[PDB]
Amino acid sequence: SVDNAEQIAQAYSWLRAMSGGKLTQEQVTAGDSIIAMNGLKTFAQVIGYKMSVTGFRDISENGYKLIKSFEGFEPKAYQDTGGVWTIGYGTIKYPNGTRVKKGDMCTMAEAEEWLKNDCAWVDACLDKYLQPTQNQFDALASFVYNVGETAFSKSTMLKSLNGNFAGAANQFDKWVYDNGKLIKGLVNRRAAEKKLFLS
Amino acid sequence: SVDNAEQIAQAYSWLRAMSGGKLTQEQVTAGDSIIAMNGLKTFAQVIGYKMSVTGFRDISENGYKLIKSFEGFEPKAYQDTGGVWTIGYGTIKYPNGTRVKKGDMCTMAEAEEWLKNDCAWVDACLDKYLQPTQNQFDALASFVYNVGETAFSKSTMLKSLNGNFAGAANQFDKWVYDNGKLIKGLVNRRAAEKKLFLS
Repeated sequence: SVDNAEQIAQAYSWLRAMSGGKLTQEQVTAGDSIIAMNGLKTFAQVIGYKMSVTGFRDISENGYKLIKSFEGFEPKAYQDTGGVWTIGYGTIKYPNGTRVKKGDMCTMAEAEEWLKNDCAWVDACLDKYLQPTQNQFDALASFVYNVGETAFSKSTMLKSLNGNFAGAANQFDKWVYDNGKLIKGLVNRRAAEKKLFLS
Repeated sequence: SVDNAEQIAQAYSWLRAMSGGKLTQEQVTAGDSIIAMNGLKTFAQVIGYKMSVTGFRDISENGYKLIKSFEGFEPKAYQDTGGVWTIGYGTIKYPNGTRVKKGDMCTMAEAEEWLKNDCAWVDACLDKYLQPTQNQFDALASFVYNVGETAFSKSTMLKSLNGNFAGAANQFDKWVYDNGKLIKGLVNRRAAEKKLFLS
């Protein structure tokens, strides 16, 4: 409703998961055009992003640790696989809505700030599809932020959540395929989310 | 590149799968605004829809039969769960880009025409992620049209495709959950795609 530049980075990282893990410069250029032209709400609405209050738990420092681990610190802006300029821990939009560009530089304490804004939709999403999971949804937050809202809502992994927590823990492992192929980073990532799923 | 009104219905049914099985009037109103404002290409680009030539096989009449079976014939326009006016076999945009509206009426031969346009992205999608599967991808086409491009590209079901065709056939069954819940229509649907997966 009330537009805020904070939410641009959020819609985009939500879109990034719905687009299978990456954005193309085509998407970003299209969506920035929409945002300039129609307003942030039209952008969020057409993709299905319902901007979010959830007094359930927040991503703890350790949750951010593994999230950080998989994104990979980049202290200078670099052109990603899709062609979008990117910096820090996967950040393409600063909290003030401006774009990462060629030349930008950061520190880890800067980059983790932008990452918290990047991720700030994950707990709201986790809330609507889930029992309070104390504070070991830090593995789930890393999971939904990687895999996306629609993916989580259709998952057999969600079935065993709401209460076989042991099959959920084994479900992390199955999500390692991309494009029919097995991805070492994913099982590596899946492993660390499965393992962190066990306090 | 060259815009065509045919492709509006296609981007939307592709978006419908990426949005977890339904569109809200919010999405449609947003996307029609974008299309009027920025052009069809900006709409397709921001959602990740790469409009498609694939001389591999086409959805046979029987493939359309089960697709028809699950959509459900509606000879008069009706407001869907999401609030979008809908007619025939799940059609919300006619091939000329105009919207289904309150008052519209059809026949089965009309509705199956619009359905073929609705689905005309499925075979291109099937081509890029897949071996020629003779003409028993009529179960896969019904699968991808329901479940969406990103879903198919991350599926363990795709892993066994490219060649354990027997685990694929059993994979259909697992996709029955939505929102953590089991859906009778889905296993019903999954069943008929699993079974049709065996000539």
